[PDB]
Parts: sequence; C-alpha cells; structure tokens
Amino acid sequence: RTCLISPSSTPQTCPNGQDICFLKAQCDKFCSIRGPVIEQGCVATCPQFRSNYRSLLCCTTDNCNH
Amino acid sequence: RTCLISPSSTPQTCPNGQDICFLKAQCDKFCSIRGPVIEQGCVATCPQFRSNYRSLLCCTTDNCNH
Repeated sequence: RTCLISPSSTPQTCPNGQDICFLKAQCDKFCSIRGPVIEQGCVATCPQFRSNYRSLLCCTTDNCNH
Repeated sequence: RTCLISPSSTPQTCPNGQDICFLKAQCDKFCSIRGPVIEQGCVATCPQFRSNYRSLLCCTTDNCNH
C-alpha cells in the first residue's frame, strides 16, 4: 500500500485503487511565516502538476522509487 | 544557470530563458537490458508530466531545491 516495500523498506503511499505516488512541496498556511513545507503520500489521480508549486514528485506507479 | 547556488552548491540546471528545473526517470534504449535510468537538467517548459514515466521531479522555479 505504498511505493517502497522490498529494498530499503521506506514505503509511505496508500493508493486505494491504482498505484500512484505523489509528493507536494509548497507553502502551507501563511506562506510567509514558516517558508515552504513538504508533504507526501497518495491521492486519487496525479493532477497535471503545476508551475506554481515548489517541488512535485509523481511516479504514477508503485515500487518505482529507490 | 541552475537550481542550487548558495546552500550546498549543487546546481545542475540551465534555463535559457525562464527558470524551470526538470528531472527525467524512465527506461532509455532497450528498456529491458539496463533497467530504468535517471537524467536531470533543464528544458524549455515543464510538460504536463505523464503517468508512463518512472519518476519526474519538476520545480518550475530556480533555487527551489535543498
């Protein structure tokens, strides 16, 4: 139920149907008091990314990171 | 001319006009003899990613990685 389960065992996703990894790096709340924040996990479908984020890492597959 | 020039000094991009970082992780040549490969650098505009890659990391900004 994640993207890493064999090599280093560092899984963290949770696709409820299709395997899609997703990381979100942007400002959270205030966007001017704590700076950029980083969050990762699993979501419905990887959206067409966006030029207004700070760093998005999509794998759209499971067990595809190392 | 890259995405890291101050903190750890590990820049590697090269936007010719707008600052956009881009990494490409997919099979290269044969896609069945060496496995998945990893490549990064800079390109025109970050394409709407794709669910057929192995790992794409776009920042669409400069000096936005650490």
